Amino acid sequence: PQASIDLTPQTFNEKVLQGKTHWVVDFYAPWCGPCQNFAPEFELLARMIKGKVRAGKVDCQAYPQTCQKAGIKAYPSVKLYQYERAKKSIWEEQINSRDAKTIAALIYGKLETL
Repeated sequence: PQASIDLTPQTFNEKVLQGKTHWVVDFYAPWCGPCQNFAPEFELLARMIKGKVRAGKVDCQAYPQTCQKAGIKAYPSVKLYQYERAKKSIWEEQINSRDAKTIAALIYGKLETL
C-alpha cells in the first residue's frame, strides 16, 4: 500500500511549502528508467520515516514549472523540506542518494541539528 502521496502544484505548495511539518519529496518523470528503479526504494524510505517525516512525489513531466522552481534538473531528485518551528519556516536540501537507508540516516541527522 502506497506510503507516499502524489502531489500536485497546489498540494505541494499548500502541504509542503506552506506546511508545518517535514517532508521528503521525490521529483521524478514517468518515462524514466532511473525513476522507475528508485520508486520502490522511495516507498521503503517513506515507510522507514513515517511519523517523523511525510513523503510526497511530484511528476515533473506533468508539472514542469513546479520542478523548475524547485531547482530540479535531473530525475529522480529527492529533497528534504524541514520545518523549523521557532522561525516558522521550511528549509530545503537536496539529498544526493538513491538508497533508502542512506537517505533516512541523512534526514535524521539534519532533523537533530538546529
